[PDB]
Amino acid sequence: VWEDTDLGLYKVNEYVDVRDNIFGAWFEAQVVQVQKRALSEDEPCSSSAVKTSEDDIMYHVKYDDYPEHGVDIVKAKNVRARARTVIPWENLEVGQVVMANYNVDYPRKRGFWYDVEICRKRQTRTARELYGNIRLLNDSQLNNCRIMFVDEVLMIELPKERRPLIASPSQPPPALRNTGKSGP
Repeated sequence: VWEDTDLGLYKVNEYVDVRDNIFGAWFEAQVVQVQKRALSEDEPCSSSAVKTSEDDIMYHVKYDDYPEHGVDIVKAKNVRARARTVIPWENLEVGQVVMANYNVDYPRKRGFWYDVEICRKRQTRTARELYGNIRLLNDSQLNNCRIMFVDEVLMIELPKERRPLIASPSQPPPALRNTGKSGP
């Protein structure tokens, strides 16, 4: 399809979280170079250009465990902007998609961050329960499950806004999660 918008969903030198393929686990990354779907070389156009869907934009990203492998290109559906703004109980709204630390693999250690749709909120002076639809790896969705804690929860930022969340000049974010798998 013909399109004028050269700008992708995320900007260059942005901190972004990329989701995995075989388990679906969110590993954090840093994009150095963004490549949007081919844009028209001027054909029946005048004004008004729109963002492109999440299939055809490649982000050259460096994985937290794989900076030695340089960068790898990822389709826009496999990446979402790294959570900076954490939305607490005070600004909590039903339907917002957030990530939370869930250790399904070994409940002793920090597992992986998975995305979850916030379904319910119960905040009283005596009890604070937060419920959401947890996406399981075995192709299952556990609706109204107990959300771990707000400091394990980060609010996943929107792509359609065309995010300009840039890392400091010559300084990518050193701060990370605890993510990985190592056998005794």
